[PDB]
Amino acid sequence: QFTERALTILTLAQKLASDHQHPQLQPIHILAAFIETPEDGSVPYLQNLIEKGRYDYDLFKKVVNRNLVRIPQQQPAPAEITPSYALGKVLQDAAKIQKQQKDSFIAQDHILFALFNDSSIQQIFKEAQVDIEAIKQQALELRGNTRIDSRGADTNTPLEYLSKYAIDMTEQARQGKLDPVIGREEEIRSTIRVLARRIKSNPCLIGEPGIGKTAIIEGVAQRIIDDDVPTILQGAKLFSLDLAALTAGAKYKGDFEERFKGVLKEIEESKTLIVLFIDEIHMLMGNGKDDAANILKPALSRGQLKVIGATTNNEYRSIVEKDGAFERRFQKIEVAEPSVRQTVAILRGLQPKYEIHHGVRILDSALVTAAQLAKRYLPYRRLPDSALDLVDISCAGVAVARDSKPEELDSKERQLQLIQVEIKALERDEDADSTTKDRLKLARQKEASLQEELEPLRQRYNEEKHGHEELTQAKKKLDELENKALDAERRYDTATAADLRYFAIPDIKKQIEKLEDQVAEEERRAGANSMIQNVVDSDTISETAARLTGIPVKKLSESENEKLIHMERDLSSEVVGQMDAIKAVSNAVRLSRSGLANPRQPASFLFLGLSGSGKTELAKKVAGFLFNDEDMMIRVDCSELSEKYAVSKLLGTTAGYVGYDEGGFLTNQLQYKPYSVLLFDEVEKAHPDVLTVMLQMLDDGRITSGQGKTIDCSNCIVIMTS
Amino acid sequence: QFTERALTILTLAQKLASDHQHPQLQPIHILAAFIETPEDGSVPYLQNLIEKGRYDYDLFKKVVNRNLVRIPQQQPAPAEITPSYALGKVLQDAAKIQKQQKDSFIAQDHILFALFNDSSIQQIFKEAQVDIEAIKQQALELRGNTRIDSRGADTNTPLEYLSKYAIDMTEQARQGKLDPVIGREEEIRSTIRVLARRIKSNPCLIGEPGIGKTAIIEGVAQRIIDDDVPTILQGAKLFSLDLAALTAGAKYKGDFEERFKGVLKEIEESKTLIVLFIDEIHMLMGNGKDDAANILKPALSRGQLKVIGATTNNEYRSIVEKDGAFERRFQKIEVAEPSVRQTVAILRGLQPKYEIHHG
Amino acid sequence: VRILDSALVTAAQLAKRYLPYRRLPDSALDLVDISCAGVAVARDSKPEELDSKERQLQLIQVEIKALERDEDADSTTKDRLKLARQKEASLQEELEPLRQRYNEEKHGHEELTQAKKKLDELENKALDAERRYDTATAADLRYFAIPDIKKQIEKLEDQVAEEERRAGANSMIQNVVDSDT
Ligand SMILES: Nc1ncnc2c1ncn2[C@@H]1O[C@H](COP(=O)(O)OP(=O)(O)OP(O)(O)=S)[C@@H](O)[C@H]1O
Repeated sequence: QFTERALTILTLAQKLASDHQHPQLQPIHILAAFIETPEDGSVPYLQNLIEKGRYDYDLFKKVVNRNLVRIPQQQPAPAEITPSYALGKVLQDAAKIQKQQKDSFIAQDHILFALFNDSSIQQIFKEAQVDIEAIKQQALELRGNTRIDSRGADTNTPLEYLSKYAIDMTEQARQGKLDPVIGREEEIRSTIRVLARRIKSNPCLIGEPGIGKTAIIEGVAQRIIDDDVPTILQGAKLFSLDLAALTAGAKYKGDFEERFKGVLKEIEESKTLIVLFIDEIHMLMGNGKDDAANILKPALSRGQLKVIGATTNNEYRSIVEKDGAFERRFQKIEVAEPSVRQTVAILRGLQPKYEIHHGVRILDSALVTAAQLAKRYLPYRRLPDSALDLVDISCAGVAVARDSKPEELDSKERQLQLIQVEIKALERDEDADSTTKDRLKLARQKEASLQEELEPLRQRYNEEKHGHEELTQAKKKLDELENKALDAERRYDTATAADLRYFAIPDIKKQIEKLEDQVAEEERRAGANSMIQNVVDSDTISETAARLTGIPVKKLSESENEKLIHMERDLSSEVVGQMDAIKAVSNAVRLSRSGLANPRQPASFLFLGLSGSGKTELAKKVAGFLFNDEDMMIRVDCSELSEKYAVSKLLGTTAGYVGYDEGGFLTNQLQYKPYSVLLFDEVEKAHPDVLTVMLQMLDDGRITSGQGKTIDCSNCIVIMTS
Repeated sequence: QFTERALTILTLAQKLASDHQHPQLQPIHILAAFIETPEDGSVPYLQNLIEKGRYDYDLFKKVVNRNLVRIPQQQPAPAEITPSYALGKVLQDAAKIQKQQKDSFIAQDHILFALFNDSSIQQIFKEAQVDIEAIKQQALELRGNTRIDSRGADTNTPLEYLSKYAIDMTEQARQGKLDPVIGREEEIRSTIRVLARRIKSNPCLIGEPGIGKTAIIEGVAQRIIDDDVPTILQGAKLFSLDLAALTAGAKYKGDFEERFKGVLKEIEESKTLIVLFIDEIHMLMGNGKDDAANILKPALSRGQLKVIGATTNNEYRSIVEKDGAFERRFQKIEVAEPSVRQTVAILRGLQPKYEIHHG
Repeated sequence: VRILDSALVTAAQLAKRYLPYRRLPDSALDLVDISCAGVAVARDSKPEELDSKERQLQLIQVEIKALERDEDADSTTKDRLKLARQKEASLQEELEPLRQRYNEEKHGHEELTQAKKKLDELENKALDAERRYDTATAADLRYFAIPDIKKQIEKLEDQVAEEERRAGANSMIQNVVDSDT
């Protein structure tokens, strides 16, 4: 037969009769001719009959095909369509042409097997459909043993070919539709080799999200897409995926497995090298496991079936929990996060490429510092984003501050309402040539000019904004000269390697020069940029960071080292007490900023002695130097230190016991409390095993939770005192 | 006095019948039988109101539409006017003449297809058979109350679904409706960024209810409709609906989805830039958690053209706990509630209006 | 990839003793990967010489055509393009043997692997029934098939075409030192 899904392309028969109905129409026509496409029909546009399908290239058969079934006899809504003589037309011809494809039921492209003697509008080779070679032959030529679960594309073999929702690689940034990147390239490449590395080849390690590890895969794909590849790796494709029409199936199972298992089969067949990394099921499965592949691919790894993993380590270890063949098939790649130092060039590179988002210009550097300075201040975040985060945020606040150009606007909010008000009241008053107030009518001189000379400011603040528009907006185009070219070299093009490099190089630098050179100067503010139409981080961050955090204003600056000196030398001024402590303390800060100090671990320091006293300001006043929320510090009681561990600070329940809020206490705090000190009862009385445990963790300024999550920001101090 | 859109795409096809030629002639009806497509609705397409004769959603066999172009005149464009001999303007009275249905007058199928057996001159052919049907394309054209008094393309000119089952969003302001309640502008004025920002632009402010859940967007829309954006709102507009298009209904299943097919393309029709939330969390969330606008939302993150605002908080965290699954790639927060006097002031401002309502 | 492999072997025990928690031989097997990993490392596209030297020769072939058109390039101007074409030719020529050196060796080495592999087919196809006390059905095709393939082997195995570049070959160890892997 044809299929269960035959509705669509099969629906157009009564649609062909749709002029008026029909006592029946005929298998000379149907919307399956057009199928879902308005030219040649899926198959005889592309799918089956595109190249080889004989007649009806685009409008060939379908253009005039409707002549047969148009209009009824008398049909208000009596009837629609029916094959009649065509009823048995494909009946055996639907199930005959299948042979053994590794398939299930009757085929519409199987019904496309033998076509028909004459049912159609066309002359090609016969009275049958299209011309020749299509359907069962074309499909068999063009494919095999694959249609759809119980059904498929309506009338016609089926336009459906690849796995429904794909997320491109090859052609993805083939257009540069994604970005250049730097990152872990070899570090990556290392993997990427090993992505081949045979027998067990995929990475099946990775640390933790957020940073472009995705974006890696692409930069991965890059040299891959650069198609300079290990031949064994040479070809490939992925779409590293999630989800589907999946919830689509109501209450059914593996709606994935539905497309998915066929997707396997999609991928199963040959298609040369095509890489099947999906993404997250690692995170998935678990409980309420869906076994997308998780049972099957492990076997269905089968012949050369290639999927290359991405995830969080503890999340990963969260399957070290599940374990199993999660051992096998599974391999080892870390991740990292770099130094801002490392980071900037990235930060550098495409921020302009980004910038165009805001169509502004960028400042240079301290940004990044200030960003890293910032990075210190919202550190839960990934490194790179942070920029991006601030960046656009900056750019935003900028764009707010700037792109919204709300300088004149607030003026022109007030000053267009300050233009015509005071006008009519300044002309008259009782004392004219007498002296009581002799400035009386001076108040109209620049008043008439208030919004009036804001028109020059409308001019200016647009003028050199178009002096800034010329600056940025010309580039963004002129950007795409060298931009597209680098992607336009795509064939090893000397048409690209000369022409648009010419069209670049003569044009670019000149027009590059022009724009800042078309920024002359300004007397009110710096240079012809009126809004200044650029970005000063410090500024840009200040509020930002504020509107991130809190009153910087000291943090309107960094010296801190002198502050080290002075706040210290002044800790008196805020303490007046045991001074030498301050030193060692501050020395520890010097240490804290030594870093020539052993990187390991924040300072130890004293037990002080007694309580309820400067100890407490002592206890407090610390970040009063530093981070100046001494709200901060965490606490413990030696009392709380039992003779077994529950202790919910850290650890607590980790494996299989009751609750995972257990032990997060500090962590999640520490997580979002990357800087503090702790408290314990004098730290003194603490339970001995704890004392180990505490010092156990207290020692080693690099650790990870008893729940298995990184400990020791180690920058952050504790010193507890007894 | 009305239409010139539905009619403009129905009886106004005389202007499309000749660029300059045949002031009164019907060599070209239905935009002169060259226009648009059979896509959403407009232009030469499958049919005018309802046409079952030829392939649906398609203008002309071989080339799409473009039929009877360049009639037998030179440039007699504004002689006076008339299609179909002298009945062209009267062709705007035939939408109810055969009247399978579209509406009384001013319809694409109304004006042009108003001729039963007549369009301009072929016999009468765009998409149709005889008359009294108004069904084949008509229903498929979302006609049958597809007519409305707001400027639009009736039965041909527009195609509106998500657009039809829908809420104003955008215009709710330019047509005055509610006023400003001043307030958290600066917040929105902050959040104003959150709109234009590259990623995570999705702005849920999960603070106060009522006015204060409401009044925000509103003023936003105000501070939108003022149209002072550097960029986007110029080319951007907005959407919020909860069971607010077609059916909250229980008919069978997938009502959400059912509503979503609009939601699906909903922006991709790419009119302006349409980005906005309808409010609610669980609605944001879905049935328990379900995909409704939800698990599919990433595609819409992939579709961009986002949504915005939230609720009162906690269930934020709740889902944010339940998952930030996108919300991790969401970005926003809010503040909660201001104080007395400045409020009293805005109330001092808000004073007259509903008082004035009472006067 | 051939390697002398001896020390490489001995690397195991070490490498073994280095992360031996993993299953010693098959972990040692892991090395065998890691080896070819380290080789595939060396490999990438190509083995490792030009894909490295792609840093120069090809980026000097970028010098060959990168600057091909800027404002003006004729005789005396700021445009430095052409001069790379004079030199890299001979260099980029050697790529071709260098290319071959693994490739044409791989070409040969293709069969090499294939050779007894297919014997391990064919002599299994000999062994097809040899274990039933079946004999000649095998020997039938197996006649000369041993002393032809193996002869080709014998022929081709002997084939070096090095200057004498490294050993008896062209690029097989590709230049790959175990120790360094
Ligand atoms: N040189 C670079 N140019 C552009 N992007 C870069 C560069 N180096 C790193 N990236 C990353 O590209 C990323 C794009 O978004 P990402 O989400 O981080 O990709 P991803 O983070 O791996 O996906 P997840 O879920 O975030 S892990 C940014 O987060 C950057 O960290």
